[PDB]
Amino acid sequence: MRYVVGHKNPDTDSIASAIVLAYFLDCYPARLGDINPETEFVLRKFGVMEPELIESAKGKEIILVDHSEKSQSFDDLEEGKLIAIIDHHKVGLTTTEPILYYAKPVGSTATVIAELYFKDAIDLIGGKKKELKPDLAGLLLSAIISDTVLFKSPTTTDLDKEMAKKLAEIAGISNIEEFGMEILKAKSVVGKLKPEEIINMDFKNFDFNGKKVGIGQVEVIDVSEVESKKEDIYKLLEEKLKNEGYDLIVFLITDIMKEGSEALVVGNKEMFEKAFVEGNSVFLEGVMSRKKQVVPPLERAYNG
Amino acid sequence: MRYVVGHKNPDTDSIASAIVLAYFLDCYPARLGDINPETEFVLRKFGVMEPELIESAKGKEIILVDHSEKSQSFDDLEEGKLIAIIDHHKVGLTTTEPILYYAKPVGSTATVIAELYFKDAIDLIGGKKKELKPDLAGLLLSAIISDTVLFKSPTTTDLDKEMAKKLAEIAGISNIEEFGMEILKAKSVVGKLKPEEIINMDFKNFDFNGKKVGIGQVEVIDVSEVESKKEDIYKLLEEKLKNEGYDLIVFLITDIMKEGSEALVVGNKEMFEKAFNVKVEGNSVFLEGVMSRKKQVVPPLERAYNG
Ligand SMILES: [Mn+2]
Ligand SMILES: [Mn+2]
Ligand SMILES: [Mn+2]
Ligand SMILES: [Mn+2]
Repeated sequence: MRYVVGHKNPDTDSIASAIVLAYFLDCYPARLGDINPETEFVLRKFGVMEPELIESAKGKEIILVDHSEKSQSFDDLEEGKLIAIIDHHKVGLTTTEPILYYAKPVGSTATVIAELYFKDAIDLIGGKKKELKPDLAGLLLSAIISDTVLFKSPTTTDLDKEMAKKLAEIAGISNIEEFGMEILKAKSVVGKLKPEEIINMDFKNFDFNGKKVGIGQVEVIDVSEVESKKEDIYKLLEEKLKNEGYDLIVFLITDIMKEGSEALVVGNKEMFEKAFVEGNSVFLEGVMSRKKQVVPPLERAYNG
Repeated sequence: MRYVVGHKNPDTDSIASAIVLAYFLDCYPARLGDINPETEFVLRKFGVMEPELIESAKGKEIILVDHSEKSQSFDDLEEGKLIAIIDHHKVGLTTTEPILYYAKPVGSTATVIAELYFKDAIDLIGGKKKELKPDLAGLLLSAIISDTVLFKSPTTTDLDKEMAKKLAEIAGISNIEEFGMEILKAKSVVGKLKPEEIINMDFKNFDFNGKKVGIGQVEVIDVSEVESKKEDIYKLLEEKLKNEGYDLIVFLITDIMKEGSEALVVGNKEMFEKAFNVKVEGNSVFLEGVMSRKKQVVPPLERAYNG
């Protein structure tokens, strides 16, 4: 009756935070979509099973992790009962009743959970005060690394590193740098998938001043792979744009090594141009984080 | 600079939480409105000075306590630098960037702060591990009692009681029940005030799916005097409705002993009747067991509006 769920097109933070929190809250973990390769890698590595799929909150109690935007959560959230939101994004969700809300401007939701655990404050968000086994500690570690892109992303903070170090200990990972590289590789395999799989792997929806806007992403070590599919990708996006009523779609081809992204712009390029473009896209040096470096200047332009 | 501020038409929770958190965060305490009789009583009691009054957030770093609603905060909140929100109400504010946000559905903001304090985790929200002196412990205590209406309100949780007992110990308050009776008599004096004062003393404004709704409230031990002003109060609420463009206004005459509220309904009566599965006879209705605005009135009403 009570579930912990991350956002649609869940990433590692959403799956790991849901699983670990469900453990401390003594309820059910779940996912609002399929898990990507990087997550499949981690769950398999630490021996944790994939959470059950959930698509409707109707008649259920829900704890949301890693997001606060209706567009990224249940469509029928109102028909269920929101219990809590543990996140690290800007406040985007409004509620009708008091809920347990805990957000911090850090690198991942796992970082937030972990800090509460080591600080002996898990009970502050309903946690039962149980031990954090190495398998779960491995999930949280992977979430931090996944979310911060091995501490290279500008959303990375001191708390993120400090927590990674501690979790790495309980998890038994001696070389975070190397384990992290393994994670960055699993993240990269997305490039070998079909264009449709690539776009729907990590796409997020936003509502900037009434205009539906989507921002997808791909994070690879070597962009060569995705670039050969770029044309087909950009094509499927133009279709998605018109067929699903988007006013704009930004697709980030993030090069992990150059720490910058090629931003494919679909739809209202004017707004994009006003927010930050020769033809297909443009490269944005140093841009890696959607939430930190792309959503803000974009929302600022739609309601300004 | 950095300020910790409560909401417009401040109650004791808003004042105490602003002062105490400011003390822990080492910044300036402040208020968005005038202090009510109950708070004046509580402040004088623990020898604590009244927080400075401010009105504009422009150029200020803000930390909001006890509220998450634009229409209850600075008119220019946006022009300020929102640092954090420590509350116990529903989420009503969206932010432009990640922020420290900590809200628990307990009886008061004071409860949240105290729980962080005793767990030695005040640093989780920026605290500086300072010691809670008896005077400030007394304010938190007063805030809890005030917000829960002496643990009578359904927002009251075990945490609220647990925290109250520990705070009473520090503040040197041997009998919480007796002190609470005083606080309850303090809320009641509002009933003695003129209609206009009773209306503005604890009026909250909201945005429900684009609609401007107002929910005021008065809590008394003997409602008879407020009832003798009910008529005049209603007229004023009718004027407030059309002049300030409210889609709906509800004023709760809360009977502390019967633990219920007589709701005065102005404007969109239909939406109200829908919200509470009850048709209104006249311009008001008594809601049995209803004492909490945030837990019993806002939820069904905002759900009706956007639903
Ligand atoms: Mn995520
Ligand atoms: Mn995350
Ligand atoms: Mn208040
Ligand atoms: Mn309060």
